[PDB]
Amino acid sequence: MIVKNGEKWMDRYEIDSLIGKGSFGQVVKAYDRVEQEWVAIKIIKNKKAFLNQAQIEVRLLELMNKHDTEMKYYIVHLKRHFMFRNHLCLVFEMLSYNLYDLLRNTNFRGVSLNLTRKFAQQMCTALLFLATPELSIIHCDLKPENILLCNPKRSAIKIVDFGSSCQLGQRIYQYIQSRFYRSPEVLLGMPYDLAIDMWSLGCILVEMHTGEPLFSGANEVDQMNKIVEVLGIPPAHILDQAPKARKFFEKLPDGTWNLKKTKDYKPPGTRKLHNILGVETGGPGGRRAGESGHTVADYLKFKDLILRMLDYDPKTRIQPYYALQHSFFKK
Ligand SMILES: Cc1nc(OCc2ccsc2)c2c(-c3ccnc(N)c3)c[nH]c2n1
Ligand SMILES: [Cl-]
Repeated sequence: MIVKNGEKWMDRYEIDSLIGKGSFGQVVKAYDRVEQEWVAIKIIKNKKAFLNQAQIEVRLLELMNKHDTEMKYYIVHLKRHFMFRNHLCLVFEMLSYNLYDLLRNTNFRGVSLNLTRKFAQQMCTALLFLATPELSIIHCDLKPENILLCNPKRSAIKIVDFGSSCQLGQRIYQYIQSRFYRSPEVLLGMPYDLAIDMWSLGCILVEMHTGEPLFSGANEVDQMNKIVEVLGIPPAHILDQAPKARKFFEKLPDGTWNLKKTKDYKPPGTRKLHNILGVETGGPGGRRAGESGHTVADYLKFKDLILRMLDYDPKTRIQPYYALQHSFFKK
């Protein structure tokens, strides 16, 4: 769809410029003459598939809107929606650039442990809000690109894009999440719950501090191999229940599991998170050596929280309320 700059919609919105494009369609900056403010309009393609996920996005955002609590404000605000020229249009507040752009701006050397902590605390609070029983929303696509600064000067963030989201027990797709941030339970073809967002969050926080993705698989096999390098072979009780366990692993005479090997990865559980983070070696690539708020003690707390977020078992993986009580967040 051609949207010219200066185009006026419905005597209300003046289109200014393109913010960006997705598989869903496009996001434009526009002036709202009624509220007298700038907004972001997400313009959904005139195709059944994209209309259908945007309709789910509108339903889930309107559901959140009716829960007035202290914890709903880490989610982008949907102001309203309308149908225009057979495109579903979602009107949001304007936010700023995304956390991937923040990383690119550091030349992928990563932000400080102190700024990582502020992001972690806001995202844990968002996930606690989505876990509200009457919401039980799984985001399903958390990644740096889907987390926006509220203001280019400041460290407030909001989660965007509920285009892949579902409520608990309303699963549609088996293949979900962006590969780098995809949970073991999704890789293993298992029924998934809100814990897949916490897995993504653990991956995101390590990446925000080191500048690089924790697990950058080129495909699902490579993804599971990179996770295993750091965390070891997933537990037997999980692999025993996993429809796609034999995509990656093999059950052994005595019902233990091992990697299926391909042509020539560090051996299982030997690419240690403590070395990735540089806990005892001045942080990622030693670049934090002697900066304040980057002591071994601060690093150990961060590492402890991440390993609770990257529990293989979605039953025992840390949950948002308990993540917020972790020592990493204690003054
Ligand atoms: C500046 C800005 N950008 C945004 O999205 C950037 C983007 C994303 C994909 S393509 C370009 C947004 C959004 C936004 C974008 C996409 N989905 C939702 N639910 C909200 C709201 N407010 C914004 N302000
Ligand atoms: Cl997805």
